Amino acid sequence: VKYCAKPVNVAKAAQARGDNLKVHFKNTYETADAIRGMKVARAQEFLKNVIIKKEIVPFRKHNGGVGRKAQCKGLNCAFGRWPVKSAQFILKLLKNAVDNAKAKGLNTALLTVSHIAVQEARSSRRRLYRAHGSINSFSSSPCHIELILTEKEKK
RNA sequence: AAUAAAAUAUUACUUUGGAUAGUUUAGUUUCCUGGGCGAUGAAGAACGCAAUGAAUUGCGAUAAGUGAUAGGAACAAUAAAAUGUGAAUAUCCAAAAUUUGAAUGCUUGAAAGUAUACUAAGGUAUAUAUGAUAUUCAAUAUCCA
Repeated sequence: VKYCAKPVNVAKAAQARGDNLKVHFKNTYETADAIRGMKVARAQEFLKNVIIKKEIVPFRKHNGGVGRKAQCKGLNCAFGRWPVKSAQFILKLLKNAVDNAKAKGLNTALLTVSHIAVQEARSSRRRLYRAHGSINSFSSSPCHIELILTEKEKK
């Protein structure tokens, strides 16, 4: 699976990617939307607070039946949740990209999460035995995640 | 009156999907030659056999192969051994061909078995109907001493 975009300067960027990750797309799509654009150090702090339910992930698009929370004030979204599994998966990719940046020799304190995209992946099927002799589909929703860190500079 | 979070629209890239294009060791039809099975056990079924095999292919206790005749230097995923004193490969040939199956000594269900005779174990023959010949008989059935 290729990357959605290429960095402007390959010498000052780092990349990490995960394919067919066993994590819900709709949860990880909203989590990756929250950390887009902030600094790597800030993003790691934000993702860690989400795990222990101290900062919200606003479910802006997929908000059907999602309950309201007190931390969703100011985000123009009345709904949010604390996806632990999806936050953990991104935390492992953010760490992996950072080690790639360090090998390149970049300055970790200057890196930001410039590009982060989530794509749908192939589903896996399972049986759900319903009434009157029926069987349904019990399908997973995996996803691919791509992460690109670039240094922030004045323009 | 204001927001663009959601929503909507266009393009580029990526993704799920497998359309489209290119292609064919596969099919369909017609035509030519034959139309060559079996008690000398067929077609079919079952089991087994490779140095590493489950299927498939080939084969039958001589097992992915034996002899003979052609054939001329390979096979390979990995080792071995053999090999111009003959490796692969080919066959209307020779030997060999497990349990069954018309199945045919008797039985057979998913049944393991078992009788007699001939030459302990092994191997042969013994089902039903039927033609010819040989031999042994039955019936005063017709004569007949």
